Formats: sequence, C-alpha cells, structure tokens
Amino acid sequence: ATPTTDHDCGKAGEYQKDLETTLASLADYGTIFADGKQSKEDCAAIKKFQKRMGIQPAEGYAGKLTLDVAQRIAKSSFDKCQEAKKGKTVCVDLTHQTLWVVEDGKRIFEPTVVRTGMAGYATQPGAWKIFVKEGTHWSKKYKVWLPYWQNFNNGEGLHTTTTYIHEPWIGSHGCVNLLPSDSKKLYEMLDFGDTVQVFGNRPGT
Amino acid sequence: ATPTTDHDCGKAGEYQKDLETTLASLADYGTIFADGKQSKEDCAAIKKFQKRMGIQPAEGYAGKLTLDVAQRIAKSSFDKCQEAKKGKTVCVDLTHQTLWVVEDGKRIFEPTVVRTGMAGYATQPGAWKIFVKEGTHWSKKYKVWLPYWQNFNNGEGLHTTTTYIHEPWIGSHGCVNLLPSDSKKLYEMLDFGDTVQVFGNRPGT
Amino acid sequence: ATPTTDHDCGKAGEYQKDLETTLASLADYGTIFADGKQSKEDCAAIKKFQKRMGIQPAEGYAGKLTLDVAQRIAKSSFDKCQEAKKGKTVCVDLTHQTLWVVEDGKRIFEPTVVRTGMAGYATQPGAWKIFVKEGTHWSKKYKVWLPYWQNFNNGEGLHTTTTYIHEPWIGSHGCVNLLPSDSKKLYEMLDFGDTVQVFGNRPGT
Repeated sequence: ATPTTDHDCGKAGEYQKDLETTLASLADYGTIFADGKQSKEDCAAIKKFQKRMGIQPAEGYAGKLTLDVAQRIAKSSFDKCQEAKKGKTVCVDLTHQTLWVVEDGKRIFEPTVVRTGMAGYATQPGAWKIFVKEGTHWSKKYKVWLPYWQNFNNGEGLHTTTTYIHEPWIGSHGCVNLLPSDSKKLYEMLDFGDTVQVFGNRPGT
Repeated sequence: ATPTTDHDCGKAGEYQKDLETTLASLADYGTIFADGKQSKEDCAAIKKFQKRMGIQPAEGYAGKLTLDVAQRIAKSSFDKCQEAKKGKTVCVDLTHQTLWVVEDGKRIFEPTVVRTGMAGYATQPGAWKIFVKEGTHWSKKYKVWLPYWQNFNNGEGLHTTTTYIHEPWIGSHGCVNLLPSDSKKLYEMLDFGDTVQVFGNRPGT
Repeated sequence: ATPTTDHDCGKAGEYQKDLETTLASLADYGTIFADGKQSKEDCAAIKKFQKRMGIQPAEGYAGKLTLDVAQRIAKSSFDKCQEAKKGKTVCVDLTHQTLWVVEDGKRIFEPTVVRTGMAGYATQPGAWKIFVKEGTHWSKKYKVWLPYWQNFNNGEGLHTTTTYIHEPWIGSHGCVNLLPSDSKKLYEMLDFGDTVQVFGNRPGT
C-alpha cells in the first residue's frame, strides 16, 4: 500500500523517477511507487529487471544504463516487424537493440536485449530463415565457441554472447548476441525455417 | 450423422472412393462417409491426412499421390520388421517407403512417409545402430546441411528432407529422408544404440 | 516382513552380507534383509543396484565388483567437493570414481559411477567450467564418436563411455566416462558455465 522507506539498497540514483515510470508501464516487475524515491519495493522491481536484462551487478541502482535498457524495451517497434507466413518470426529491432518472437499474430516471447553488429560489421537487414542449429559452434573466423548457435544468414546467427552484452564497443561482428537464459530458451523454442526479421539500424552503424 | 454437401473444396477427385475407404481403415482422421462424394467432413479428413504426410498443397483433393501415400501407410509391413532386443527399433519399410518405431513389442510411433535411396543409391538393408546424432550435419559429399541427423550406417542416416519428399526422382542418395515434424520427433525420441531395421526394397531400385 | 527363501537367483555370493548392509544404508533399493542369505527381496535390490550402476549382467550376485561399487557410492566424499558460487557444481570424486551434482547447497543428482583417466592419462584436478556441448563429439586424437560431450578442460570432458565402464585398464584417456543413462541426464541438466570440480586421485594414477 505504501513504500517501505527502510531498505538495503543505495540512495536513489539520478534516473529513479523515469525508471520507475518506465518499469511500471512494462507491468511485469511488481509493486512500484513512481515518486523518485528509492524503497524496498522499487529496489526489488529494479533488481528483478536488471537480473532479467543481464545488467551487472543487479544492485537496484537507477543508473543510466538501466534506464536506457528499460526505455529500449518499452520502445520496441512492434509495428515495424513483418511477420512471416509460416512458423515463428524472430523480430530483431536493430534500432532499439531488442528482440522478440511472434507466432500466429501474437507475441510468444517478450522483448529482451541483444547486441548486433558494431560499426563496420552491421547486421544485414532482411528476412532470413534459420538453417543451422548447433549446441556450440566453433567460429573459424573468430576462433571462439558460440553457444546455442542458430545460423540465419551466411554465418550471421543467434548465439549466447561471449562478452558482457552491455559493452557497445566490443561486439558483435555481425551476429545477434543474446543473454545465456534467452539464447537457451530461443534454441528450444525456434525451429529450422523460422524467420529472423532484421530491421532498423543500430545507432552509430 | 450425414454428409455436409456444401463445402469449399473441389468436386471429388478420381480416387475419392478408394481414399475414403483407406482413410477410414486408418481410423485417425475423423468422420468419413465412404460414398465417393466429396463433403465438408471428407474434405477435412483428407486435408488432415495430407498435412500429416506432407502432401502439398493440403487442399482436400483425392488425387493419385494422396491415395498412393494412404495405401502405403495402410500396407506398412508390420510383421516384416525384426524387433531388436534392447532399446527401440526404427522400422524402415523400403518397399512401402514408410517408417514406424517399436519398443517392448508395441508401436510407439505410427507409420509415416519416408524417401530412401533412389536407383544407384539404394539404402542398404540390415540392422543398424544409431551412433551419431547432430542437430545439423554438414554433408561433405553433398555440400548441404542435414537437420536432425542420426547416422546409423557409414553415413546413411535419418534426417529432415531438404527437398519435397514426394518427388521420387530427386532423392535420396542413401539416407532416410523425413518430414520436418517427424524428424524432430524422432530426434527427441530415439537414443544412441537404438536399432534402425531396414528391410524390403524401394520399387525401381 | 520375512525373506522369501525361494528365488530364481544364484546361491549367495561371498559378499552377500556386506553388500546387503551397504545397500541398506543407501536406502533406495527396497526391502533388504541383512542376514548374509540370498532372498527374492535381496536379489531384487541387488539387481536394481546393478542395473542403475551399469554392472553387467545384473544377475543379483553379490560379487566383488558389486560390493566395491556399492562401497564407492556409499563413501563418496561429499564434504571434499567445493561448491561453486554460480550455477551447478559437478562433483567428480577421483578417489572413489563417483560423480554427483550440487546446486544451492543441495544434491540434485545422487552419486553414480564414472571412469576417469588411467595411469599416464590422469584427469587434472581443479575447478573447470563447461564451455562446449555436443550431442556427439568426434575425437580427432582417438578417432571415436563421444556421445553427450561436455568439454570442461582442454578436451577433458564428460561423455558416454564407449567401452564397458567397469574395466579399469582400458580407459579413460583423461575424460570422465559416464553410463548412457547418466550422460544423457547430465547433458539435459547441466548448463554452459556450470563447474566441474575434480578432486582426489584415481587409485593407481
């Protein structure tokens, strides 16, 4: 009913108010008091969001990264993703660096964070079908193991990120990097022939 | 109780009567009126069968291919498949170009369509154990990705067909081609060491 | 309530009494009468244990191997396995040649038998994270397919044993050999980044 002002998290960060508002509109992170003040409830909501989106540490602090990610998730361009006729469509919003999945006109996987091709390695827009799935793929070019590999376009694929996903300057080299939990879930959910619909443009690419 | 004569399918094809009879004996495609006349019920049954057996389009037309497939399924040589002592036995009837699975004296996977080796590439008869499973196998010989690969004999394996399975002249080159739904299901069901029992002979090979 | 003295198993083996006692303490193999006499109940318990631990044949005979395996399972060094902070920890007790799994301070996979590196090929002790998973791995060094491959240290990995696991002189060459049932279960249970904690020393290595 009312905020618990005694909590074990930091004093409210600069973006507390805007983050609270954004998370409340997402409507999946529990009780939120949109007042710009940190509370036990707001801290729990922020930590839950941070854990889900792989923000490390998940310490409840309403920092710039956490607000930026929350806004990207909230602004995911649902109306810009062309759904394929058959199977599922993996919607890859390059502009917001988010991903969701649709089947038969309904979202079956809610937006999550991704990291796509950095400057010089931009992920090619288009409609691409998954044609290779490997539990772990050895990249001959990059000399690295890529978990939960799903190739959709000439070696551009979905896979578990091998570096911290929120560092924009170290990846990707064309692939769609995913958090471990999301990559595993998508590996189980998606079929051969499902469409990866890549649209927009990653800022700075 | 009685056929619905008003339907959105074509006027009955030449093999309507025989197809209705065959599907009724299969006893898994719903209400059928074995009268040689197309109805809403018979059309639904035929479409369901066509979808299950990967006949494209599944438009409810009692054509030659659909009857031929239905008869192959119905005539699957259950008594010609030697069951292995341990694990499951994948029964590959080369004569009828069908496949089913038995375990502990009972069928756990009902007959489905396959395409095995064409003339010059006939699939070798015998009792063969699955010893390699790959989510996707790259064939070095044929330069193609083969989904849900299960190798049982020197590179002759189960996998998802890469071309329309009902075209007899374009495959296989020795492997047992399967429909996508069936290949995935068999990949999940079958274990290392399960026996692939290949018998009969593909007509024209 | 009382032993059924009429059974279809052999006259009691030399280690009947000690095996009965060990299996009773394991407390998962049903009714046991710890009297040194074979019975229908004791035979059933011994066969169940033999089947679970891949002792072939599982004929209910209280032989040396069966007692040795039972004692290894019972003496598994639970307090010697350092649990990792994140994910699951696969505890590999080289001294007892057994394996179990812990998560959040609790065992989620009870001890089973393994075979690790033989003399000259001893499995390296330490804390190692699973970084490659393959349904079947082709060993270039040993020219063999290894099912349910989970690489944790420079090609030392978990996989299904390719030879009878209870023959100490024919393996392994560094890997942790597992029974088929256990390897499949661990392949499904374990994640990338789970820790393989290898400790102790295989006797004679």
